[PDB]
Amino acid sequence: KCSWASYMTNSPTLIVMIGLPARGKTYVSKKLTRYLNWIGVPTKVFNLGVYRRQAVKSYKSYDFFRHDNEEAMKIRKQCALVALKDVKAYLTEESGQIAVFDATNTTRERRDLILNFAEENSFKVFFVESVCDDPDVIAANILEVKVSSPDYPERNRENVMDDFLKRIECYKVTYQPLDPDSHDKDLSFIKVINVGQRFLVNKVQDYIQSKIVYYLMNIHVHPRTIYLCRHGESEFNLLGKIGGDSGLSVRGKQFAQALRKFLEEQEIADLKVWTSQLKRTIQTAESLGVTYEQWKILNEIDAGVCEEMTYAEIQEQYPDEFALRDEEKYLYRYPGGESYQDLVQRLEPVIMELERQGNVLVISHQAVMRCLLAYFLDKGADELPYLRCPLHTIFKLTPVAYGCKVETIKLNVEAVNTHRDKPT
Ligand SMILES: Nc1ncnc2c1ncn2[C@@H]1O[C@H](COP(=O)(O)OP(=O)(O)O)[C@@H](O)[C@H]1O
Ligand SMILES: O=P(O)(O)OC[C@H]1O[C@](O)(CO)[C@@H](O)[C@@H]1O
Repeated sequence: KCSWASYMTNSPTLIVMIGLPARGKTYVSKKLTRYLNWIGVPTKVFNLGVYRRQAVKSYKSYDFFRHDNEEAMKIRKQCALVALKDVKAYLTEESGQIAVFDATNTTRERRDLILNFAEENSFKVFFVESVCDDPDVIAANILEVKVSSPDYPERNRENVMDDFLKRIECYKVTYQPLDPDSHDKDLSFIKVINVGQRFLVNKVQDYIQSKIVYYLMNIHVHPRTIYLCRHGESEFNLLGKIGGDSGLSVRGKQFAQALRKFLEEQEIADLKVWTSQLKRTIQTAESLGVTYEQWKILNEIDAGVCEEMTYAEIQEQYPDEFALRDEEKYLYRYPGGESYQDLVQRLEPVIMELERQGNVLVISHQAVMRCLLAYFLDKGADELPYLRCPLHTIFKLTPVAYGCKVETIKLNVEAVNTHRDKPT
C-alpha cells in the first residue's frame, strides 16, 4: 500500500535543521515536509519557535537569546526536550517516518543532544545547515517573514529589524558550523550555501537522503507564477467517457482561444508552456501562438481496461472493482492501468522541473492536475483524488511566505462537469 519512496525508507529519520536566524530554516522545513508527504513518506515538522512562543507567550527582545541568560537558556532547552519527546511519539506511536526538527541547533552540544536522542531510539540523523552571510539577503528575509511574525507586535520594521539583527548577533557568539574536515567528518549532512548557489554534502546514507539532497539542490526562491489548467473540453468529456485520445469540442476550442487572450492580457514574462502528448492538450496549446513542450509523462491517468468507458458502463461491467475504487480512490489501480499513487510517482519529474523553472503554464488533465495541485497546496491522499479541477478554469499559484497562494480564474466559456463525488 505504501508508495515507492516509502518502501525505500527503513529506520525512521530525523532531519535536523541548523543555522542562524533568518536563514530559511522554517521555509525549507515546511517545503521539504510537503514534498516528502506528497511522494508518500509520512513526515512532520517540529518548529521549536512554536514550542518556545507557547512556553513564553511574550514579546521578548534579543535579551532572551543571549547565551549567558541562564533562565532563558533553561527554558529554551526544556522546549527542545519536549519537542524531542513529541518527535519520539510521532516516529514510534503514530507511524511517522520522518521528523523535521526545525531549530537553530547551532552548537555542537545541542547537536550531540539530538544525536544521543536518535541513538537511544535507533533513528537515523541527517542535518540540513543553511549558511548565508550576504546582508542584503538577510535583510530581505527579515522584512519578508520576521517583521510581521508572532515574535513581534505592531511596530515599524525599522525597530523590529534592529532587534532581530541583535538576536542574530547573540547566536553568532556560540555558532559552530558543521566542519566536515574534523568534528563532523562522520555525520550525514548538506550545507545549503548562499541560498542554493553552493552545497557541501557529506556521507549520504540511503535512498531517502539521496532524494532529499536532490530536491534541496533544485529548488530556488525566485518569485514566479505557476498556472495549471486542463485541456479545453473534449469530445469524450461531453459523452462522459474516461481516458482516450479525443479532440477538443468546438467549445473546448473556444476555451483555447479565451486562454490565448488571457495570456495576451497578462503578458507573463518568459512563460513556458507544457502539455501532454494527448491531442486535447496539444490542440489547446496550438491556439495560443506560443512555443510549447509536450511531455509524455503529463498524459492522463491510465484507466487500463476501463479506457474510453463511462462510469455507468464501468459499474455495470465491473461492479466490485467500481465499488473498490470508491472505497480506496488513491490506492486503487485500474487493471492494466494506474492508481493515483502511481500517477504521483510518474509526475515527480514534472514537480522537480517546476521547482527548477520560473513562470510555467501546465495544460494537462483532471487526475494529473489533482496530483499537481495537491503538491503545491499540501493536500493529503484522502483529498487528492477529489480535488475540484473544472474545465475552463485556470489555477494561478503564487509562492507566498512559507506556502503557496491559489487563485481560480474561470474563463467565460461553459463546459460539462466531469467531477464525480464519492457516493453518499
Ligand atoms: N537557503 C536559504 N538561505 C537563505 N534564505 C532562504 C533560504 N531558503 C529560503 N530562504 C529565505 O528565508 C526566508 C524565511 O526565513 P525563515 O525560514 O523563517 O528563517 P529561519 O527559520 O532560519 O529563521 C524567506 O524570505 C526565504 O526566501
Ligand atoms: O479519477 P477520476 O475522478 O475518475 O478522474 C479521472 C478521469 O477524469 C478524466 O480526465 C475526465 O473524465 C478522465 O480522462 C479520467 O479517467
